[PDB]
Amino acid sequence: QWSGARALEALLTVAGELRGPPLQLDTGQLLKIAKRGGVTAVEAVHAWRNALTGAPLNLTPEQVVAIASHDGGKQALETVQRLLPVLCQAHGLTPQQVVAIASHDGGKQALETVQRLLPVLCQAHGLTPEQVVAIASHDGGKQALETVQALLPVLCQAHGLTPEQVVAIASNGGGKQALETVQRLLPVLCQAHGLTPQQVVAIASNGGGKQALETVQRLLPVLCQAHGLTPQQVVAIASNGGGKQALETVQRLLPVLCQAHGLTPQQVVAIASNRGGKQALETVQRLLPVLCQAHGLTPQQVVAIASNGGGKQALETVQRLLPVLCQAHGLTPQQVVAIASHDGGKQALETVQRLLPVLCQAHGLTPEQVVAIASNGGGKQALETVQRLLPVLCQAHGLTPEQVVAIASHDGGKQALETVQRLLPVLCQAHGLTPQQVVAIASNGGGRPALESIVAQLSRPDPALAALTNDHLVALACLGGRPALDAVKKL
DNA sequence: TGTCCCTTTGTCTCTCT
DNA sequence: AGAGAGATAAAGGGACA
Ligand SMILES: [Mg+2]
Repeated sequence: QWSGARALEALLTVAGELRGPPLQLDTGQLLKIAKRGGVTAVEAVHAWRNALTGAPLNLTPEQVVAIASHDGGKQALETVQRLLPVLCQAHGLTPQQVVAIASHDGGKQALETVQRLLPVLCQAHGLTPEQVVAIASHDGGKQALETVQALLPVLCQAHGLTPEQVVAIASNGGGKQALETVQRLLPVLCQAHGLTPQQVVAIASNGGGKQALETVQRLLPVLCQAHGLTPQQVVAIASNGGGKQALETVQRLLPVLCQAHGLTPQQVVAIASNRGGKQALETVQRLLPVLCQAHGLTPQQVVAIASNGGGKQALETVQRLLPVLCQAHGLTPQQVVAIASHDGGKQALETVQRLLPVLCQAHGLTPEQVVAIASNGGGKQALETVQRLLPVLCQAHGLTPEQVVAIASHDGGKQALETVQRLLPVLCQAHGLTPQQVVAIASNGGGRPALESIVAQLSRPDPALAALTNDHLVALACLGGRPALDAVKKL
């Protein structure tokens, strides 16, 4: 017979007993745990399902799932029940912070290292506990913490990095490798190539890590001589999303794209410069002539779809759904291009196809409103929240559908809608803001933390804002959100 | 196999002018 | 607002006992 047959059975046997109390996990949850944490993780959840739910820890099932769904999830669960009260009472961490640290592969290692190193990192090195939590909250957190402890002096002193930059480099997966590589390659990339320490930090952080830095070192000349790129444009490729893979693939595909399709290097860099750039470039070389045939899409439209994180997925989804959305939903190609030209375009596209008729018929929105909501990053999230929350926001809070669509139509619209739902009563009833003022604050990117900042100030007034009226705070929040408020706090 | 650590890619949210 | 930066997740490889 088959090996895993015994294992899979034990899996299902215990998995079915977890749909009961006190956890009640759905199929999705149960699979996710099975997939990343394994059988033993599923058993551990079961075996420790009462100790984690109730007194003292009182963790949500969602939080138990978060901790369980990684390699060694069994170990993280055991370690959490042991160290969560230690870390909260002895180091002043929130339980949310502890879960954050535990919710990665090798979670046990990270928790124990935090317990062992947070004192010395704050006292001897002057890091905040927040910074320590951030370093610890990725796979290999233990390694990143040990490496920060060890190289913070030499990085700040012999290499001129601020502690902030060091923390920023460290707070990624492979943090250890990024730090060690930055130590070695900073002088090389600085003195030999005219990059600033800042630019090096950017290559090292955000995923690029060691591979991006070594690939910038290796390939920067081959790119700025023959291919005639600026260092600026090389840094941009390696920086965000990037990195190594995008850089290697820009060498391969820069001519093929220009020569045969007539894209500028400018356009190529923009496609290159996201997470999965390599994938994006490739799908473009492959798919562009297919999208622009039969008087179809324009090059510039193909370039714009491609130039966001997951561009490959948006491209393939566009190629696949362009017909059905135009034919059976009445959308113009231009609209479809707008929906797709943001991070997660694939998701927004699929969610528009799925929910446009529902939001139109059941909720009385226009197709234009649905497109506008979809045409932002996280478009799927905003669309699903509008569907869920429109009736309550309108019926229970007095908002117009127009107002709800306005809150929804920015990056993080989901967060903004959920927060207006939470805080509208206390802002208006308890502090006398008008609904329109609330809607205004919330109708920007970052509407959620703008709203929270406002509530903080009116419920636990910082003296440093008291010279401003509600109306002035409101104007400030609309103008530049939380950052503006916090910047005022400093004055 | 279970665990730890690293890399790539995709998605979502917020910032900075 | 449009571009950059930061957060978080998902999934696979290497390594080791
Ligand atoms: Mg982008």
